[PDB]
Amino acid sequence: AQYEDGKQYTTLEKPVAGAPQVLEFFSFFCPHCYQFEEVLHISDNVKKKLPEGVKMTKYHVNFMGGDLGKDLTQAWAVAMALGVEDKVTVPLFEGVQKTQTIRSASDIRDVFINAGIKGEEYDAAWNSFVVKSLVAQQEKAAADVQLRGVPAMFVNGKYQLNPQGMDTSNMDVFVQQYADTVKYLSEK
Repeated sequence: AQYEDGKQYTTLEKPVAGAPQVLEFFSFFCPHCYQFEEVLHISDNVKKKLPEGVKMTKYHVNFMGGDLGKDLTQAWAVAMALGVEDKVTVPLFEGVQKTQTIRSASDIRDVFINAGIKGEEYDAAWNSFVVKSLVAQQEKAAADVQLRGVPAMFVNGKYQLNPQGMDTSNMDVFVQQYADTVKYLSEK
């Protein structure tokens, strides 16, 4: 076939019931994730090729960056609760990997403040039980697929994108192949 299990994707031996339609996992410590966001804009290009009403979910993971990794998963939960993902994603990536100005939870907070989220509003969210459940959700979903690597994308809790098996001489061709694969898996 043109799309083969084990080539542009792999199949989970243990499919995940009730999983989000399109589920992406990343870490702000993850170098290919930085590329996926800043240079390739994967999420957005998948969205553009997805059908009628497909929700896209993106979660942060704990297994990179020790104590700051966990802070970042809580911060992403805040970002999700407040709906400010598109305002903090880039400065968090650059703060962790480019300028290396993020070294504590307080530095993460500074990113939100400078993006215009208010102190009170950040601190209340940070401490809210709604953000706690949201952190739980991120951990659960990663745990449901035994995730030991990022970036990762899962479709309908049954298929996992395999970018290693796609062409990388051309960045744009890579992204389109990636997105076309998500759409193929979507209609599977």
